[PDB]
Amino acid sequence: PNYKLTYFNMRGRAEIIRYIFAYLDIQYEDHRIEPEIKSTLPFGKIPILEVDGLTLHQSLAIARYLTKNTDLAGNTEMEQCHVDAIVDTLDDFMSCFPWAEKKQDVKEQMFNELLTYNAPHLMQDLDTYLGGREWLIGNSVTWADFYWEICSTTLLVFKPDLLDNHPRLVTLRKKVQAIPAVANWIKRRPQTKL
Amino acid sequence: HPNYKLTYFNMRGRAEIIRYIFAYLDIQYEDHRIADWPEIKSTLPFGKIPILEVDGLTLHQSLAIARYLTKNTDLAGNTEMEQCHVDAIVDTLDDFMSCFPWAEQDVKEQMFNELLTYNAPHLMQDLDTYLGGREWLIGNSVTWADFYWEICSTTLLVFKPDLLDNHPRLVTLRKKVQAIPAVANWIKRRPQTKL
Ligand SMILES: O=C(NCCN1CCOCC1)c1ccc(-c2nccc3ccccc23)cc1
Ligand SMILES: O=C(NCCN1CCOCC1)c1ccc(-c2nccc3ccccc23)cc1
Ligand SMILES: N[C@@H](CCC(=O)N[C@@H](CS(=O)O)C(=O)NCC(=O)O)C(=O)O
Ligand SMILES: N[C@@H](CCC(=O)N[C@@H](CS(=O)O)C(=O)NCC(=O)O)C(=O)O
Ligand SMILES: [Mg+2]
Repeated sequence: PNYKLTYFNMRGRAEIIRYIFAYLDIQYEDHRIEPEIKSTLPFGKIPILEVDGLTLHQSLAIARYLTKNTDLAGNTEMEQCHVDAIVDTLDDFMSCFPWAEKKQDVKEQMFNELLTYNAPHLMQDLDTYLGGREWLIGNSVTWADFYWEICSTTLLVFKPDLLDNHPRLVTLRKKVQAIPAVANWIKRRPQTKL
Repeated sequence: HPNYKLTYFNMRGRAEIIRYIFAYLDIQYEDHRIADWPEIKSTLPFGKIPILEVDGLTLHQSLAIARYLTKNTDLAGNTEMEQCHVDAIVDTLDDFMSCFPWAEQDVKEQMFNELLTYNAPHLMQDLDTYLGGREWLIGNSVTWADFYWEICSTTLLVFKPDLLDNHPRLVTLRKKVQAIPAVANWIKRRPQTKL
């Protein structure tokens, strides 16, 4: 099928979809914008993915759709549940940040609270969850591992010492970044802050 | 057929979608409604509820759990594409409901008022538009997105009674969900809580 991804010029919520296309070697149009386009969207939000003239929305709904019946999905139905659960736990936390807050003091207080109080607890929980295992779910890479690497990359921009106590979580990031298709995308993609 | 123990507070909240699914599929489960929380919280991999214990193995994330329980059932969506549509509608609803500062007074009251007055009507319009005159939100039969629509809108109605005054078709969909026999049976029997 013809795939057209529409999002801002940034990694953000589209990047999980971009990793998935890269890994599965699926050609797509990576359409990066830039008030007018917002009025055309089903729920006024991006990313959207057009699939042969059908408009899909919700980054994780799309990500899950693209990984159905592929090696990035969980190998069992319970593994798929763990994959979904880890992704929503990550998405929940990232969604707490006031990305679009215009008041700079309010934004700084909230980012700081989340990074200094909430984030370390989540890192601890993820590290204990991973234990000594190779990937987050099962015996091979899933799109949960991709999403960990994507979210932690952005968190590290704001809190460089985030993973100083979690070398196993750093090792996982590096393993995702070492996957040939992912490594190639990381080196060729537009360099944006977020 | 596994042993299911659902752990949550004594309320509909985020556990209710799971309770609807168990009801519709006629699955026996322990509805564990919890002073007890500090101890229980300390045993959970991610410290949040709901969790679902499946033969003693702890699953978390209400929608991950709901999706798991609906796999290979008539609630999932009839194709891979419909399954995407179902997931997208559920996340759009969850996104909005998760904006509310449930655990935050004054600032809490202000944010509720803003969300309900300024944002909710926009979302209702978009949902009505998406429904597009059809009987159900995705495809030709009920999915767990319809269940979630009914659950989320029930709670929004507690705070904003006029939520659907401009959307008769959304009221009709709620009533259709509420009339599904297993759902109707659960609605009449469940503990009565505000939220
Ligand atoms: O900066 C973000 N959004 C504002 C977009 N803008 C475009 C340019 O002009 C106006 C501002 C933003 C959004 C999303 C995320 C993000 N990244 C990775 C993962 C995420 C997961 C959930 C929620 C947000 C996530 C990070 C930053
Ligand atoms: O009030 C809520 N949660 C705090 C419950 N408490 C624990 C300690 O005892 C008293 C207070 C709450 C949480 C969740 C929802 C909720 N309902 C339906 C759907 C929802 C979807 C997303 C997020 C929240 C949702 C509504 C209310
Ligand atoms: N859970 C959904 C949220 C999308 C979203 O809110 N996107 C932002 C843009 S950016 O913060 O990713 C959005 O659409 N904001 C409103 C706007 O910019 O008009 C998803 O993952 O697709
Ligand atoms: N996206 C997740 C959110 C779970 C959550 O934050 N749960 C709250 C309770 S609330 O639903 O009444 C929670 O467990 N908070 C931590 C606490 O209360 O200590 C889900 O849907 O399962
Ligand atoms: Mg979510």
